[PDB]
Amino acid sequence: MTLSIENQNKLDEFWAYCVKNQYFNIGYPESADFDYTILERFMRFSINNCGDWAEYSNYLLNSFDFEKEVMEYFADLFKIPFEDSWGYVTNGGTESNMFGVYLGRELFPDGTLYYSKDTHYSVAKIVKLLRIKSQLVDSLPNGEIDYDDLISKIKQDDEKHPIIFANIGTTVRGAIDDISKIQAMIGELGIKREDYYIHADAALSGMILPFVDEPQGFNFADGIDSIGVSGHKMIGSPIPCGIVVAKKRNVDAISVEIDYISAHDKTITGSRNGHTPLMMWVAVKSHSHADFKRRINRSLDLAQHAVQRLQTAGINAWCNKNSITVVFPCPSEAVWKKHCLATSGGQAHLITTAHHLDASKVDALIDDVIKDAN
Amino acid sequence: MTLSIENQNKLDEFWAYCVKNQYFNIGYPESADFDYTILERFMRFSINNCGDWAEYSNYLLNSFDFEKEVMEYFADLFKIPFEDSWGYVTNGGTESNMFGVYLGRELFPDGTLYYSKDTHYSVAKIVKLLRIKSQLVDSLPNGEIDYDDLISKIKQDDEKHPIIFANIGTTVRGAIDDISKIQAMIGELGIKREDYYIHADAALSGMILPFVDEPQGFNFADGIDSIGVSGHKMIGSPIPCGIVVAKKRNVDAISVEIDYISAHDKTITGSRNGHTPLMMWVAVKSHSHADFKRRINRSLDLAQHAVQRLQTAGINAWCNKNSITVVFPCPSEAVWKKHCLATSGGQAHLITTAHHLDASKVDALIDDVIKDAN
Repeated sequence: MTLSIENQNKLDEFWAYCVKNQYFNIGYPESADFDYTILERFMRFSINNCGDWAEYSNYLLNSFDFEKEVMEYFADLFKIPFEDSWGYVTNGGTESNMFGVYLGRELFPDGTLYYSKDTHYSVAKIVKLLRIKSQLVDSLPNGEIDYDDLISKIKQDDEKHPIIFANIGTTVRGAIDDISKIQAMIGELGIKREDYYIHADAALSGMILPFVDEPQGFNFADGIDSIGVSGHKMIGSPIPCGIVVAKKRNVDAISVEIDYISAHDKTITGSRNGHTPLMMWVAVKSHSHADFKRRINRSLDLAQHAVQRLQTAGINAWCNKNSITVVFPCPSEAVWKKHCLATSGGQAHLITTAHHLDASKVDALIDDVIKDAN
Repeated sequence: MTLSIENQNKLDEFWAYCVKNQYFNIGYPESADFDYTILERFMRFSINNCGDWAEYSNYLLNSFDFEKEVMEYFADLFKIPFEDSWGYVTNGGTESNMFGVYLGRELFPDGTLYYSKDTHYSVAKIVKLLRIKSQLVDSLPNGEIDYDDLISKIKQDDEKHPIIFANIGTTVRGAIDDISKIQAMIGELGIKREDYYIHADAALSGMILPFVDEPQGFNFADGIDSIGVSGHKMIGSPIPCGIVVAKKRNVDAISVEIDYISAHDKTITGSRNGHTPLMMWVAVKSHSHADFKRRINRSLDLAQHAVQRLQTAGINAWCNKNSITVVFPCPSEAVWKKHCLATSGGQAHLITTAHHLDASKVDALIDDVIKDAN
């Protein structure tokens, strides 16, 4: 057989729909200014990065030496010597975060996982999947974790080994949980650093903060144990993917052997995407530190523009420090559909993703928020 | 920046390595005879199938209506009315199986997961991740679950709600756990069908058995609760992917709400690959039932050829019914490297994947097994 006429039509219509909507995104963190055209040809091959990219595989069609270099870039970016690091290119921020929490769970099998009300909905999936003890913590108006509530809940639960789910760039508000304060305050309770775990969900901001003048704490020199990043968010990718980076010591200290059945490796999947490593590899070797910094200055300037524009009219719009997420009150159903917006907590936002080369699509969105605030 | 000379070299070398090794695979189940060239162009777009494909998403660049049709094909293929089915195109057989066991765990939170010694190593990951009660069961020489040991362990544990991990096509031996016998024998213990769960790991054989004259039990009419399939195995895919199909009743009966944080959907990931649905869609609409049957007759004839060839010399080589996995004793280190072979239990195998248009690469492999058996 070959594709019927009806089914070639369906694909060809979808092409036109994609071409039409290629740059629709104003409301979500996925940046659409990427060109991986030189990699399309590799869709000829059954590539499979099953297993650890640091070990041999008889499945010859793999991109391990590309994955190795991506993990070198991220180890350097996040200030962990490569040889002390462990991680891999995953199927997304969720898998990365799932790995981080799993590692924490295996180090502290009775530790409570603490997470703010502004934590990404994916954490409900991770908590149910992993059968991990969890405790909701309050949020500041900001979207940052209520530090005082966190410490008060830790003391109350008499928790010896807290597992901190640290939001580095909240979905709704672009808040960054202060890990310097969290560690000082837990220290002040007489819990030693070696006796607890901090995982950074940096899905979006993990590829913002390294390119900014005054970064909050987010990396290994700032005391995190593991971090997750979404490849399709700030960098841009046709296919969702993630990076997870953890401490080799932590990954070695855990044992994924069952009665009679081993896993040869510490990965949390089987067969792995070998194309998203190539894609994350061309992204990271075709952009310098200075190029990434320009993209992020443009995204920040544009967020600033959007705040002023809404502030100069009668709208309470605000943006956290080093954020490209601009928050304003939820407008009517007509507006949040027409512009394809994430809405929540009587707030909506827009995100100055790098495919906004100019301020026009943003400006059109604001004007419609103003018209609707009358 | 642009790619340096050193880095364009690396990519271009890898192209030559892929072209060289495109069809290397004799030892693994991934079939490499696929042509998705008409889809390469869609790598222009940030497609993301985040959420359930049956519900609306304001993330416009998604392939939901393609995913819907793939799940229609699989519901029909596996003999479950579409409206009684739930599932999605996943990141692989592992995610699919993880979902199946999760569903079983949420229905029977104290059920033991029973699995044979021939169960795929991925099940150790699923069991540790999911903190599920598990019990190893013995294997027959065949690679089938020791049915008598299973029933004896169930009675002994006084298990009221067993969770059967049914291997439909063992990795090493191509064994198929008989689900007719399992259900009759557990019935004989006075456990009612509604009070336990059976998940089919059909990673390879899930797209063999539907195209064969005398299929073993594997589908919803044969009494399974859920099934997983690897898209990159029998069908063929440049990127690993999976299908999971479950009963809507089972998926509705479970609740992925945490304190304050919901998940809008029952999927076990966040951002989802929207390209592998398109790929599984062209596979399934560009091959008829008769085309898939020819590919599988050719793979079976070729497995039969390989058995005879090794049997006519002094080699104990065998292949289970409806299998394309040919088992023979482990040859020396020189052979299993040179041919990129999975080895285990003093046995190795070869797999008659559909990119073996002729018997030559197979014949070369046998001849080297014979030379080495002297």
